[PDB]
Amino acid sequence: MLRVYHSNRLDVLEALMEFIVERERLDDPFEPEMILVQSTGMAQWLQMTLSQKFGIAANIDFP
DNA sequence: TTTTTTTTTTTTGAGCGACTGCACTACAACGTTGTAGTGCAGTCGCTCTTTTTTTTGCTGGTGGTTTT
Repeated sequence: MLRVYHSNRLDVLEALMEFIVERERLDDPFEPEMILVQSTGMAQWLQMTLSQKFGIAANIDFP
Protein backbone atom coordinates (compact mmCIF):
# COMPACT_ATOMS: atom_id res chain seq x y z
CA MET A 1 0.00 0.00 0.00
CA LEU A 2 1.31 3.42 -1.01
CA ARG A 3 1.62 5.73 2.02
CA VAL A 4 2.39 9.45 1.87
CA TYR A 5 3.18 11.22 5.15
CA HIS A 6 2.58 14.98 5.05
CA SER A 7 4.74 16.84 7.57
CA ASN A 8 6.30 20.27 7.98
CA ARG A 9 9.78 19.19 9.11
CA LEU A 10 11.93 16.10 8.61
CA ASP A 11 12.33 15.26 12.32
CA VAL A 12 8.71 14.10 12.62
CA LEU A 13 9.21 12.04 9.45
CA GLU A 14 12.35 10.48 10.96
CA ALA A 15 10.34 9.67 14.10
CA LEU A 16 7.66 8.09 11.90
CA MET A 17 10.33 6.03 10.11
CA GLU A 18 11.70 4.98 13.51
CA PHE A 19 8.19 3.92 14.57
CA ILE A 20 7.73 1.95 11.33
CA VAL A 21 11.09 0.19 11.81
CA GLU A 22 10.45 -0.63 15.49
CA ARG A 23 6.86 -1.70 14.74
CA GLU A 24 7.32 -3.92 11.67
CA ARG A 25 10.61 -5.83 11.61
CA LEU A 26 12.08 -7.43 8.50
CA ASP A 27 11.74 -11.19 8.09
CA ASP A 28 15.22 -11.67 6.64
CA PRO A 29 17.98 -10.12 8.80
CA PHE A 30 20.31 -9.50 5.83
CA GLU A 31 17.60 -7.99 3.62
CA PRO A 32 18.67 -4.45 2.64
CA GLU A 33 16.51 -1.44 3.50
CA MET A 34 16.09 1.03 0.63
CA ILE A 35 15.84 4.69 1.66
CA LEU A 36 15.44 7.02 -1.32
CA VAL A 37 17.34 10.28 -0.87
CA GLN A 38 17.77 13.53 -2.77
CA SER A 39 21.58 13.54 -2.67
CA THR A 40 24.58 11.96 -0.96
CA GLY A 41 24.59 14.66 1.72
CA MET A 42 20.98 14.02 2.70
CA ALA A 43 21.82 10.30 2.77
CA GLN A 44 24.70 11.02 5.16
CA TRP A 45 22.46 13.20 7.34
CA LEU A 46 19.77 10.50 7.42
CA GLN A 47 22.42 7.91 8.32
CA MET A 48 23.60 10.22 11.12
CA THR A 49 20.06 10.60 12.48
CA LEU A 50 19.38 6.86 12.22
CA SER A 51 22.64 6.13 14.05
CA GLN A 52 21.68 8.66 16.74
CA LYS A 53 18.17 7.20 17.08
CA PHE A 54 18.80 3.44 16.82
CA GLY A 55 22.38 3.26 18.07
CA ILE A 56 23.43 1.51 14.84
CA ALA A 57 22.94 2.37 11.14
CA ALA A 58 24.01 -0.66 9.09
CA ASN A 59 22.67 -2.68 6.13
CA ILE A 60 20.72 0.36 4.90
CA ASP A 61 21.08 1.29 1.23
CA PHE A 62 20.50 4.86 0.01
CA PRO A 63 19.78 4.67 -3.74
C1' DT B 1 78.83 8.41 -17.43
C1' DT B 2 81.20 12.00 -14.65
C1' DT B 3 80.66 17.36 -13.95
C1' DT B 4 82.54 23.90 -13.68
C1' DT B 5 81.60 28.13 -12.97
C1' DT B 6 79.24 33.81 -13.34
C1' DT B 7 76.79 39.15 -10.77
C1' DT B 8 77.99 44.87 -14.71
C1' DT B 9 73.92 48.72 -17.54
C1' DT B 10 72.82 50.75 -21.76
C1' DT B 11 68.14 53.26 -24.95
C1' DT B 12 64.31 55.88 -26.21
C1' DG B 13 60.15 62.01 -30.31
C1' DA B 14 59.51 64.25 -34.49
C1' DG B 15 56.61 66.93 -37.64
C1' DC B 16 54.40 71.64 -37.81
C1' DG B 17 55.08 76.06 -37.33
C1' DA B 18 57.10 80.48 -35.69
C1' DC B 19 61.59 83.90 -34.24
C1' DT B 20 65.58 85.79 -35.68
C1' DG B 21 69.73 86.65 -38.32
C1' DC B 22 72.28 87.19 -42.74
C1' DA B 23 72.38 87.40 -47.74
C1' DC B 24 70.34 89.24 -52.14
C1' DT B 25 68.43 91.98 -55.65
C1' DA B 26 64.70 96.02 -57.13
C1' DC B 27 63.94 100.46 -57.01
C1' DA B 28 63.71 105.27 -55.66
C1' DA B 29 66.45 109.19 -53.27
C1' DC B 30 70.66 111.96 -53.59
C1' DG B 31 76.93 106.95 -60.93
C1' DT B 32 76.05 105.83 -56.25
C1' DT B 33 73.60 104.36 -51.97
C1' DG B 34 69.73 103.38 -48.45
C1' DT B 35 65.35 100.98 -47.75
C1' DA B 36 62.19 97.21 -48.73
C1' DG B 37 60.91 92.50 -49.83
C1' DT B 38 62.05 87.65 -50.03
C1' DG B 39 65.12 83.03 -49.51
C1' DC B 40 67.63 80.15 -46.69
C1' DA B 41 69.39 78.51 -42.46
C1' DG B 42 70.04 77.98 -37.24
C1' DT B 43 67.19 77.86 -33.05
C1' DC B 44 63.07 76.90 -30.38
C1' DG B 45 57.74 75.99 -28.48
C1' DC B 46 54.46 72.13 -28.52
C1' DT B 47 51.96 68.37 -28.17
C1' DC B 48 49.94 64.02 -28.75
C1' DT B 49 41.32 62.40 -25.08
C1' DT B 50 37.17 60.09 -23.97
C1' DT B 51 34.93 53.06 -23.16
C1' DT B 52 31.69 48.88 -22.79
C1' DT B 53 28.96 45.43 -24.65
C1' DT B 54 28.10 37.46 -22.05
C1' DT B 55 25.13 31.51 -23.37
C1' DT B 56 27.78 27.84 -20.69
C1' DG B 57 23.03 22.87 -18.71
C1' DC B 58 23.62 23.33 -9.19
C1' DT B 59 21.95 16.63 -8.88
C1' DG B 60 20.35 16.38 -17.75
C1' DG B 61 18.27 11.79 -14.54
C1' DT B 62 22.16 3.14 -14.69
C1' DG B 63 23.81 9.77 -11.47
C1' DG B 64 26.91 9.31 -5.76
C1' DT B 65 35.22 10.85 -3.01
C1' DT B 66 38.35 8.51 0.43
C1' DT B 67 38.99 2.82 3.31
C1' DT B 68 40.80 -1.36 3.68
